[PDB]
Amino acid sequence: SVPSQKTYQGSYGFRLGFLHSGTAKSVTCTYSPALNKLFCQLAKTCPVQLWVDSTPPPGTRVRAMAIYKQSQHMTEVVRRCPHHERCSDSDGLAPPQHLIRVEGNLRAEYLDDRNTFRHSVVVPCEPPEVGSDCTTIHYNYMCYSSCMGGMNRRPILTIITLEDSSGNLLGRDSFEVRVCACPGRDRRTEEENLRKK
Ligand SMILES: CCN(CC)C1CCN(Cc2cc(C#CCO)cc(I)c2O)CC1
Ligand SMILES: [Zn+2]
Repeated sequence: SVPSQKTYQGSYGFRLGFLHSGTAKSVTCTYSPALNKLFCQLAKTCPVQLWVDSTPPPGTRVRAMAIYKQSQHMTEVVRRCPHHERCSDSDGLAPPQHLIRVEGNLRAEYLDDRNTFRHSVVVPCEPPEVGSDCTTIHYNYMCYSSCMGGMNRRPILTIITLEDSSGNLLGRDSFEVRVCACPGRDRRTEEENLRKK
């Protein structure tokens, strides 16, 4: 079973947004619009914006899940490697096996799907802070793309779904992720490769 990755704005005009963080060697998280790909360091804060055209109902939630991008792997559950799942870096809420965490939200819930065994983290959808136009969720990715016995150099996608209180689909967006030591350099490289290709 592979979760859908079809972009779907839905009734509320749901879509993601990303900051413009640049590609300096020191940058810890940076998004490439050309590649639709986020590059980030291990366990560092990744701001992801939520934008809507109209207010979803109270009880709406926002779920994040990782899948493998490549066809021959998409069927395999994305999880932390055998080292990182045992390094006791728990925040008290996230299971140690989960790749994706939400940082600094006490209402975050972590799901191990009883049928697909896939992991996800879900939070309530909330309106922007006074003065802002969108809401920001802070994600952490808790393994490197290169982790042996884990992602093992396989590219992943994060799928973000807007859900009603029952879990029914209201909206969907997605982006590729590379968790790496030097996001700035890697983004610059992959953008250059694309331009040549
Ligand atoms: C520019 C003026 N229009 C856009 C055309 C509105 C701006 C105000 N927002 C309110 C709003 C509510 C929720 C929520 C919730 C749970 O009930 C989540 C988000 I992100 C959010 O932006 C709605 C859109
Ligand atoms: Zn790992």
